[PDB]
Amino acid sequence: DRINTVRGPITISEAGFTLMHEHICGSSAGFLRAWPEFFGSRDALAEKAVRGLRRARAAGVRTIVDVSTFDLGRDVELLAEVSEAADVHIVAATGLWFDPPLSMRLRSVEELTQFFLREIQYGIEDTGIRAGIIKVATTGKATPFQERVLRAAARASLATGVPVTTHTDASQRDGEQQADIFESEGLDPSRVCIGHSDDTDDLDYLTALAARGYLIGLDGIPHSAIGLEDNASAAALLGLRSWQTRALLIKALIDQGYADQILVSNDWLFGFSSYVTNIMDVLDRVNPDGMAFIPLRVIPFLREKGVPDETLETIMVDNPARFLSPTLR
Amino acid sequence: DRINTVRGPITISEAGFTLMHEHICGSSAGFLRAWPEFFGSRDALAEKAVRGLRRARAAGVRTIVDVSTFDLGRDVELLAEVSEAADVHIVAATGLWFDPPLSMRLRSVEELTQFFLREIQYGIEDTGIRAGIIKVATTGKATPFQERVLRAAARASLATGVPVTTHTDASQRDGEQQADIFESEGLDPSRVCIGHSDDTDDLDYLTALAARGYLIGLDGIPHSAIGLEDNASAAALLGLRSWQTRALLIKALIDQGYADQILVSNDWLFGFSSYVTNIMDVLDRVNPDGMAFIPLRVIPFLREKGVPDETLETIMVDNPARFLSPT
Ligand SMILES: [Zn+2]
Ligand SMILES: [Zn+2]
Ligand SMILES: [Zn+2]
Ligand SMILES: [Zn+2]
Repeated sequence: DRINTVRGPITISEAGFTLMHEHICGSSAGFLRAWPEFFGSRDALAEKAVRGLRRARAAGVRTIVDVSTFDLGRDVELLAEVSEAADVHIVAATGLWFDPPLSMRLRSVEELTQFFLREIQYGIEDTGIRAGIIKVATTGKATPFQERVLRAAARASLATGVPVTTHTDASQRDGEQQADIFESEGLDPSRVCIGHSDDTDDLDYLTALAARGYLIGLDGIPHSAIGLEDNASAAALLGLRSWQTRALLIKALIDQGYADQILVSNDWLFGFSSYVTNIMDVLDRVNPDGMAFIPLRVIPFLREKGVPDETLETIMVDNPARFLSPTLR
Repeated sequence: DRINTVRGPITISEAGFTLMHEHICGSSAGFLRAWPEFFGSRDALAEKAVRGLRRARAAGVRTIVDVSTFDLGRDVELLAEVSEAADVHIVAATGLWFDPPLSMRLRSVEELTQFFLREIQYGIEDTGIRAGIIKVATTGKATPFQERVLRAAARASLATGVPVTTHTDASQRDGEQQADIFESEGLDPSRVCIGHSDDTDDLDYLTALAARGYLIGLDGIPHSAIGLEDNASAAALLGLRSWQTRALLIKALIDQGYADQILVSNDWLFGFSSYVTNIMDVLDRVNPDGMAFIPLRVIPFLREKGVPDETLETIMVDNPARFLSPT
């Protein structure tokens, strides 16, 4: 009944209002240390993150889960610095996203399990900071390597009780294959969040996953390139569905009886080197509220659409607490 | 005038016997810091490196050029530590190899140039250690991104006088395209070494590059899977040609008049996370001399084949001094 944060162990009740899928910075391993001027400076990136998290805190956020892996250039010392300055708890992730270097892509299930367990049980790098979640990814049918990662992540979660959260291409229904592999491994679905599930309108796909016991990550609510259809890179990243369309899936899953199984987030960030240059000007145009978009815009939207307060609090406070608390079931 | 090393500037004459294409550790960016246990420990990797460099130093080596880039997991603090304990100069590299992550792959020629220039003119990470060479790579026909890396490398070289050195798939004569792209940016061939050129017996290919003024990197002389050909991953890394066969290309380019354009090395390492697990067990059986292989085995072999000591001196001392001097 402790959750590891970048500033150490917290009790479950200190987590409070939680954003389960976010990033301080979306980058690549070693990149922030090797070319900090890409973001202006390391301090400029940190200050920008602190401004954004302080705003999110003022709107009610107390914890974000940063699901940046090794290969997304997770820098836990940055995360501790930003956490302390903004007085927002940050949970760090182990696992791998879909840009693993050779030194990872050539590893066995056993080797990957050791690496994830290291980051949970011992610490990340030389920092003593322990991960509180495992992040994995597919983009369509799993590559052989991605299957090995799913299996290593299941093994790490069985050994530690730490949960797994996933990147999907929701248009390819990637959750069904991820689910199959987790269930062959023996991982309980209540320890798994199928992410980017708000990228699709296929409610049959989502209820069938929630029927099997999975948590459903509706985690990119503000992602929309509506108004910027002529920006190809921005439309490929954000899609042409509205924030309201995404948000209404939250209502839709409540209405199907699965309020218990929803996790809601922004999937935002304060820098993004692992995409096209200047993407942050597009993102900050699209959603100037940043990580404060869920509490400032989506919570009131869901209320005016009929969702009880009590339900929003189970989704933003109780679901995340239940999910993050280390347990096998 | 001055060459940058991981322990600061040295004068040209301090370089001495120089291995122009080596590695302390072949890895991936951030990997040694995130999982040092893959190598046993950071201490165990440093111990083995210090032992191998001291082995090389005893055989006459004074300087190595570690052509590990960002994406090969170059750790210049490790390089500094082993350089100092072994009393061997290490020149560090900028550039990109063929495992760039997205944060590099999506960058323009102009962005890449700024990055390379940072590592040459300011420093690597927060260390103040500056690169003395630019490493680039193709594996066959250049991808669009690798063409951008070659162009950024040429611009960084023209701005600083620092030389460029390449990875090739020699069986696809990559040096030909590399040379065209460099010349299109105005880079002089005398600032370029076309590497892994000993990976095939293709002297038409090598002499024509050398006739255009390129330096030819015969840099994998001890690489051979002969005797362990049934190990598929060893054979794919090391090839099925003997070290003597590779070394005879050195004699061949000398015989053709190109002694002034040859650079010889081992392309060795002491750890290797960017290949299959336990590869070091194979490598240490194939070439236990490590980075001492050139001075202990190749030099005497070439002497016995009639190459003069003065030609061996120009190749191992003079050619690297001229190549590394910023121009
Ligand atoms: Zn994702
Ligand atoms: Zn994300
Ligand atoms: Zn190479
Ligand atoms: Zn090499």
